[PDB]
Amino acid sequence: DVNVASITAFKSMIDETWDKKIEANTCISRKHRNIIHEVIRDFMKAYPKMDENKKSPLGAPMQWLTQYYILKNEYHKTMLAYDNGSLNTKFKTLNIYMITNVGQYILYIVFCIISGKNHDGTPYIYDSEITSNDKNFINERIKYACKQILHGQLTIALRIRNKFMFIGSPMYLWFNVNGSQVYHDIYDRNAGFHNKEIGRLLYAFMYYLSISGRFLNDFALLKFTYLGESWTFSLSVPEYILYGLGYSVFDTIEKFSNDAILVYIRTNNRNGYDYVEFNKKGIAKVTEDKPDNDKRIHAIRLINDSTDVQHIHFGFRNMVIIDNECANIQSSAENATDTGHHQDSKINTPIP
Repeated sequence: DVNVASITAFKSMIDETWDKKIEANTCISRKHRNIIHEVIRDFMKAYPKMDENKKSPLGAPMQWLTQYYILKNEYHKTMLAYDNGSLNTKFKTLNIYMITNVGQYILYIVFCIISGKNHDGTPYIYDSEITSNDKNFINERIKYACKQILHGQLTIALRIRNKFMFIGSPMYLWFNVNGSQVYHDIYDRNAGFHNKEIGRLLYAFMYYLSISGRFLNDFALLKFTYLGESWTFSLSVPEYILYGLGYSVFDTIEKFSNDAILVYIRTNNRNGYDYVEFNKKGIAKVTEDKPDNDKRIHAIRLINDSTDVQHIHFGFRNMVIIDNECANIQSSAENATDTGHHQDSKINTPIP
């Protein structure tokens, strides 16, 4: 299953943005984020499982991490061959240190991910490591890969002095990864990344994952699954988390309580957002049409009464959804606001 639509859309995005200089507030638009999100998800879907004769006994998702699988992934092959190979040729000119333009940033980060390559050129996992039963060894390699996607983007942000460019590390790259360790490994060692005008969506993504681990066990209130990769939540779930991890509100969503959730799915005609509400335990299935890339949203406001006041702002309207006006994107409790609801319509391990 090769979704060529996302390939075509990706190529056109790169054409539009190739020569667009990254400035202080520059961010990736809703449309472009949604294209990026589709590309990573469509890459995964094209070769979604390991082969029985070349399988990790740990259950590490080597189909998305190794050349053995990626080189036979038909989405990867079609993407790298598209338009006479033009995107692959562009990609090979790039590295972290020279990137200055939006389309260079997007192409480099994305093509590294869907090629299974670290920024230093090494594969995330070597083919000879696929079958390893050494959990600590494999865990360390995946943690490195996950961190370097984010660290490389922070290095770019600090050099250019940019606030809002952001592509996440997809969920499969968090195999046994401790989000508090990722956060502290990076932030404890570079004071420049703390500047409030630098790397704010990267910060928001990592900060949330530093306080809310992937598997919350009995504290989990929600669970998402895509192609066997699951994640749990007990707070509101900002769009920067769902976009960053590669999850969709059209994925398998399970509720473990009867708290209300508001699942935001699309922009409307009133400078607002449309959402579906769910309350009961079990599967929460959005049956509305999938919006186009220009309009699609992925965000959840969780409503309960035991959420700590220090965490309530993750569900605030203008933080839980990424503003399409780059300069006004919210990224922490200092700037999160919960105003504007009259424009919206109802359609119907770290532990917090």
